[PDB]
Amino acid sequence: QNATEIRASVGKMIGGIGRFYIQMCTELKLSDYEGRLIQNSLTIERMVLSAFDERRNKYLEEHPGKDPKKTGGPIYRRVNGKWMRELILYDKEEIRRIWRQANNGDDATAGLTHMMIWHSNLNDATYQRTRALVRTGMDPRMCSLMQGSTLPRRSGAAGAAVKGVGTMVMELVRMIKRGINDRNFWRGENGRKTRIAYERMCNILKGKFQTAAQKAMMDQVRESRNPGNAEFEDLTFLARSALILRGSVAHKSCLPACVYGPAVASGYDFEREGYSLVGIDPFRLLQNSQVYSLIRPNENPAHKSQLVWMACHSAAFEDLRVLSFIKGTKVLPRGKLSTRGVQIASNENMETMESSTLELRSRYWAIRTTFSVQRNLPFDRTTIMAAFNGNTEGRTSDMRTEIIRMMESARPEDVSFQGRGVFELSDEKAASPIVPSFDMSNEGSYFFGDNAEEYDN
Ligand SMILES: CC1(C)COC[C@@H](COc2ccc(-c3cc(C(N)=O)c(=O)[nH]c3C(F)(F)F)cc2)O1
Repeated sequence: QNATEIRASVGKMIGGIGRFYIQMCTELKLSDYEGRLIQNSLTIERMVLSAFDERRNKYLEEHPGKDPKKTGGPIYRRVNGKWMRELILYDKEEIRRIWRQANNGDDATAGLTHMMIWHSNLNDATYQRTRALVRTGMDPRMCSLMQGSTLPRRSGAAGAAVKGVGTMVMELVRMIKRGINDRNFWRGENGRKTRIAYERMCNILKGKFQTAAQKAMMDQVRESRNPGNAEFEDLTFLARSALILRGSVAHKSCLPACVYGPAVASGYDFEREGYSLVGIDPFRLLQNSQVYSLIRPNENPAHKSQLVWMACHSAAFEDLRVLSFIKGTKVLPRGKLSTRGVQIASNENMETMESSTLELRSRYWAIRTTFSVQRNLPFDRTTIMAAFNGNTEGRTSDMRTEIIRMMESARPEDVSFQGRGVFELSDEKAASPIVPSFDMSNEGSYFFGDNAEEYDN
């Protein structure tokens, strides 16, 4: 009745990204293979984010030097059965024109934030944030709550939804620490700018807490005259609790522009048909898509396929035992994958590069959430140790005790799988659910035994 209009307005955003991609592939003379190459997709997506960014670190993060009226990056072409790389400079003004023209005159800011969230999801599936966490005095075992930690510095409410409790705590703790070392960080006009940002992040984090006590604790943090060690400890205590008492963090399955493009190219009317990020739409679209990736001489194609599959599905922070059943193949922790990131650095030799057909399909599909068969997944060892770390006698409170009690009663109950079950892709209505069978021999976390590169660029 109303949800019909939300699907159409979402489909219109998807449609405009695809119209944009086709126009860029055409402008760049990219072949069908080249346009489906995910490295080409990333550069094109970064160029449009860059054109509207105006060096504000709102849509993307970049390094200053070069012409501010131009923008660009690597475009990969196939010449004589071999891969080559060129750095192109495209006028920012013309990129904006092509974007708005593809979005039938609209600025379509939502289209940009959807590409930005796809970039954040790829980084959450690729890079480790352990050193970043230890640099802020946080426990490196908070890794499972770092949703959207690579989002641009001044990204708005668009990124707020996809940020984790650990990301919110990291950003809030970084502010509290700056003011502890330097009390002048809260004085003057810069202080006024920062206090407004402090209170907004506190309310954004508070919104993710699903209990009265967790939220009431965030009230004390937001309304503290001069944030310090007391607020640092309350924030890390709350991050420890969010390991047992799960917050409400949105995981949006945003796909690359090289997926939406061919769908619009072959006549899909996303505005008319509608599009929902939740449910079968991303799954069904990934079954009717073909994406290529540049592969390094030492990489396993199945492992590069899993990294991109997990990034498309905003699933780096999901239980691998669940992911494995839905995908119909074992999803390995990052430490067990023989692959690096999708992006190719300029110091890399292109003569060694090859290409691979990414296997982005799934056996089943599922929705992100009368009588159920109680199917539980034990909490990961590292998350139990991290959650029950801090001392009860250290800093006392009434809200602290109630959260401790809530954690102590949730722990034996373990992690309950939510939903009717998984569904066949042919079952588009979701009427025949399948009984999920989980393997407890495999670990639950994607970050267990993690050997990934640290995010820096
Ligand atoms: C902690 C517990 C055990 C609690 O019970 C639920 C369970 C996770 O269950 C899921 C997780 C993810 C999806 C999912 C959904 C979408 C979507 N668009 O709806 C997608 O694109 N990709 C996926 C993905 F598999 F790939 F991750 C569906 C169901 O975790």
